[PDB]
Amino acid sequence: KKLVVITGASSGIGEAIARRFSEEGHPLLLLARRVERLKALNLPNTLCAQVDVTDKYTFDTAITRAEKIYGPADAIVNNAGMMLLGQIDTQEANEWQRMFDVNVLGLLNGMQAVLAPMKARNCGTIINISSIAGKKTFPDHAAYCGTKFAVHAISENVREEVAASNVRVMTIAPSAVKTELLSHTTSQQIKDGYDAWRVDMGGVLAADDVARAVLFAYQQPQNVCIREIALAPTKQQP
Amino acid sequence: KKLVVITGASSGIGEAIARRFSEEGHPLLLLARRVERLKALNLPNTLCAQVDVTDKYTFDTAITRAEKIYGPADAIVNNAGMMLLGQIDTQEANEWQRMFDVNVLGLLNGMQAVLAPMKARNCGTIINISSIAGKKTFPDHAAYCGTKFAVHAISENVREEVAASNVRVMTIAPSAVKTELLSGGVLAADDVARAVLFAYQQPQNVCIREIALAPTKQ
Amino acid sequence: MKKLVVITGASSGIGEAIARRFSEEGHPLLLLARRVERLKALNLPNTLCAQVDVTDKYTFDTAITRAEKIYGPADAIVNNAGMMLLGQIDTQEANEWQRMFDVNVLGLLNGMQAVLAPMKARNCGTIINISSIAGKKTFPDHAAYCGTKFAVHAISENVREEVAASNVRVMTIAPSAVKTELLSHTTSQQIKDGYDAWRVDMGGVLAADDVARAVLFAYQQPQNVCIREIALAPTKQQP
Amino acid sequence: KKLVVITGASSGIGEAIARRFSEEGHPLLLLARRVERLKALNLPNTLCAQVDVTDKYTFDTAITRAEKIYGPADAIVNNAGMMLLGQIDTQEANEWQRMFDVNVLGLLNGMQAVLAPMKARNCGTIINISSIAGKKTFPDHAAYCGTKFAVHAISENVREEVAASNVRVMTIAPSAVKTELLSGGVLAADDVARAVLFAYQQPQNVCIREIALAPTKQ
Ligand SMILES: NC(=O)C1=CN([C@@H]2O[C@H](COP(=O)(O)OP(=O)(O)OC[C@H]3O[C@@H](n4cnc5c(N)ncnc54)[C@H](OP(=O)(O)O)[C@@H]3O)[C@@H](O)[C@H]2O)C=CC1
Ligand SMILES: NC(=O)C1=CN([C@@H]2O[C@H](COP(=O)(O)OP(=O)(O)OC[C@H]3O[C@@H](n4cnc5c(N)ncnc54)[C@H](OP(=O)(O)O)[C@@H]3O)[C@@H](O)[C@H]2O)C=CC1
Ligand SMILES: NC(=O)C1=CN([C@@H]2O[C@H](COP(=O)(O)OP(=O)(O)OC[C@H]3O[C@@H](n4cnc5c(N)ncnc54)[C@H](OP(=O)(O)O)[C@@H]3O)[C@@H](O)[C@H]2O)C=CC1
Ligand SMILES: NC(=O)C1=CN([C@@H]2O[C@H](COP(=O)(O)OP(=O)(O)OC[C@H]3O[C@@H](n4cnc5c(N)ncnc54)[C@H](OP(=O)(O)O)[C@@H]3O)[C@@H](O)[C@H]2O)C=CC1
Repeated sequence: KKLVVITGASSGIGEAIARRFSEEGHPLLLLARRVERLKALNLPNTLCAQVDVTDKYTFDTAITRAEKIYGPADAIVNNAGMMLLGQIDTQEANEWQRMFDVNVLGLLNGMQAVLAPMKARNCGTIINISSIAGKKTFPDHAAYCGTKFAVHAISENVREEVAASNVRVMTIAPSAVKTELLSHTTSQQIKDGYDAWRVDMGGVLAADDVARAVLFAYQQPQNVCIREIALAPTKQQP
Repeated sequence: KKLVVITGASSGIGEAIARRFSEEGHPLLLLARRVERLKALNLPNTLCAQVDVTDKYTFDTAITRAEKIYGPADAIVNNAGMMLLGQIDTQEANEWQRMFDVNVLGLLNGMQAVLAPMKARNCGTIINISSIAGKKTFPDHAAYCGTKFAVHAISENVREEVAASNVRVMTIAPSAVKTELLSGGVLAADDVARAVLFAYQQPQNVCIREIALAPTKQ
Repeated sequence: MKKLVVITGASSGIGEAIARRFSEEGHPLLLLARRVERLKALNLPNTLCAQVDVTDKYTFDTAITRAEKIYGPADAIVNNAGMMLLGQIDTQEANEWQRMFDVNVLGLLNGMQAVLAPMKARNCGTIINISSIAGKKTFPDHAAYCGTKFAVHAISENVREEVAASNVRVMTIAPSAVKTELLSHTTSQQIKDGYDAWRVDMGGVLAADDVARAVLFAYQQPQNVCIREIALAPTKQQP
Repeated sequence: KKLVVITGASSGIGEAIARRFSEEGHPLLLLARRVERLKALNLPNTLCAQVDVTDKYTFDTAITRAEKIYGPADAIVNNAGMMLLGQIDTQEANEWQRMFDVNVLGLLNGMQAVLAPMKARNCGTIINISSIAGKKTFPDHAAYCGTKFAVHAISENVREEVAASNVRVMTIAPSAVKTELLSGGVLAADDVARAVLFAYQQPQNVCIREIALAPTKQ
């Protein structure tokens, strides 16, 4: 079965997606900075590389040396990302830079790594992990919403342009998923408010709920393109 | 397994959805005006009624009658819809009236038929067939795009309002599906149906709010 | 003598305010509403008043023909007539959805069709549709009204693209929270009370004239400049 | 009248906005890299500073210096931006980096420069120049559309968060304006400038949240 590359596989949604794709029999390339946590997953058929997705050169290289083993990447899941919440009046400006670097430029690196080849052979699937925050706004999310709307726009724009080469581009837009994400935010008060929101919801999506949707989209015949799947706990409100 | 109601099941997308839900073992209420094509699907455990979704009384009664046989509907697929194309400057105005009546009002009727009881048991799934024309405009499609943008907004609004009752509201947005609507960048009706089923089959606490799908090409 | 402007829903609220501004600019007007006496009590110069229900297309069309005999071709129509019937979909009277879609959508489509072929032929004219930020965003108790207003947004954009080459303009004006008669038509006294407390709580709300100034500004741009959308709301508006 | 800060004022839209605000009697701070084009505008009561908007320190300092002279900024126009077109499969990645840095981070820098003081005053207006490319995708524009969609979201989000402080946040979305971007059917820069001025000049309690404009034709 065809190689699948997944960024940010070391926890959360990416870990869950790796498990499902492995279990379907795909050989994998998993990319994250915490490369030993990747190894501790113990998946069959399964190259782990220590890669920062904002390092285009290391990124592309890892990919090339994985395709020397498993053939052309038929899919990349651009999943690596971070959420640094804050108010624009006070938030540390370097938090904006880091988020846009991973959530947007990292993802663009991911797309460019595979897009030329996929177009040439008329096959392949780009799956970008956006968010319902790419669709609407949320308190303290200004810069993060910025990255996710950009991801939404980038995805739709590329999808239109590679349609004729029979390449698929997919946007997966989760909300409220139990992962490490919220823990990177700077303000303890924001994290507390967020955690109570999810508690009050009756809890929240499991990473695997996103993973099953990602795999379902991918497993459709090449000629069927699920452009978008948006998902959230049923009880999610404001 | 629980009753599922499907409007517009006499061809195309709604037929293909009926087939997938039936194969999965759900008893069905199939609603449409050509009841004889419904009968001809010859699906097991499937009630066929002649109902125009704009006729609220006949619609409600069909559902009540069906829930007596197989118990309360756990999903309704609002799929009945029609596409009348034209330029606003010349299009016959009754076409607008009829399209909004079927595509929007009919859909509202279906939602109101199940919403109160679903909220009361804290379970239920409403699945609305919108369109990629409910997210973007197209030449000749003005009034039709209108109905589908209406469906998107109504679905979003209602979803927010029933979330606290554990009731799911899902929008399915296909494009370029081979069906009777007009009457390899085309979709099979069954491409839509697998997505509708996949969404319904998630645990009750997981709501796939939207799936938009189209042929890779075109 | 400037060009004729047609305005629907001119008997109160936003439509009345829009009529005053256009009258002040020296446009002769045709004003259309069901309360034709309130129209007449506006006392505007160069102003034809006609008792028209915009869901009655034949009367609608006719009223327009009769005004163009006097003042020449309508250079603008403001499709402003509308109503907002708020409610929960599980309990709202279904006939409220029908009435609201008939005025807010079909009414407005009637208005567009009255002028569009002629405007396209002479390569001039402006269609101004009053949508709402509820045409962009959802709001508690607004399900059906949001439906009408998203439909208005979609219809406007679609028609705008199609008549672009004929140099006709189609504009969407999307207000929120304007002091008018609108909210008073809603059925539930509970909803009305909650809504009114919301507008009080934000510090009050737009004046009708705030919308009218934006409409006039968009229209007064040269014919080759198309302001496609203006969205506006009290500054202090939030959830 | 009150100080207005305008970024990207050395050509195109930003120049046209500067002229309209100056003619209306506002003292200005003009920021851009070609300081000598700024000086060459020769506008009354107008400070010209050489600032790259991505250079946060120089940006903030320029504003502080200007507010000593003419008082606190009542508006900032975040207009500095650049458009590097390409297909994602071949585009030089540094073009993405720099577009986002200028079009998004530059704009965030400008917002953070005035936000807290405006909140404290309960007055002020932030005006962000987006695009119809921030509402709509276009061939060859993927990364650029990305930046403008980001600008739309950021603007909407910040508007909701500062509304309670009586601070206005407005997005102007033009299309096809005759400028240097690209280095009928076409808008003059002054078409944008009149809309920007009209929005600012409404009473403080009236927030024109968005204006999208384009040539009627093409
Ligand atoms: N959780 C939620 O509620 C939602 C999440 N999302 C999106 O899901 C995606 C995954 O996040 P989630 O699993 O939730 O959060 P986690 O923090 O659990 O996972 C983030 C993943 O990205 C990796 N990563 C971060 N920075 C880099 C980098 N520079 N280079 C390579 N890898 C990096 C991390 O690995 P390592 O640090 O080892 O490099 C980790 O594997 C993100 O894009 C997030 O925005 C969208 C909507 C909702
Ligand atoms: N085909 C495509 O490419 C796309 C389709 N869609 C949507 O898919 C949905 C199904 O249409 P599609 O399968 O394409 O076209 P079809 O015409 O094949 O299906 C139409 C179904 O709707 C039923 N129907 C029509 N009017 C009524 C009514 N008044 N009361 C009850 N049932 C009615 C018809 O049955 P009967 O006449 O017997 O009553 C028929 O069963 C529609 O809502 C359509 O807008 C969305 C995007 C794309
Ligand atoms: N007020 C607000 O907060 C907002 C309003 N809007 C839109 O503004 C527009 C005007 O409403 P607004 O001024 O607020 O409310 P009002 O109720 O004050 O005005 C409604 C106008 O429409 C007329 N009208 C209603 N039905 C018909 C009909 N069937 N035929 C002809 N005319 C009709 C009414 O006149 P008569 O009964 O005499 O016929 C009245 O002049 C509406 O489309 C509304 O949706 C958008 C966003 C916000
Ligand atoms: N032109 C069009 O059709 C449309 C334009 N827009 C937006 O309008 C805004 C203005 O661009 P437009 O007038 O068209 O094009 P111009 O190139 O004429 O204007 C660009 C302005 O931005 C300044 N600028 C660029 N980079 C920086 C920087 N790093 N720091 C400070 N200033 C900078 C440039 O000055 P200098 O080099 O001296 O630093 C110049 O003054 C842009 O954000 C653009 O995206 C949106 C839709 C359509």
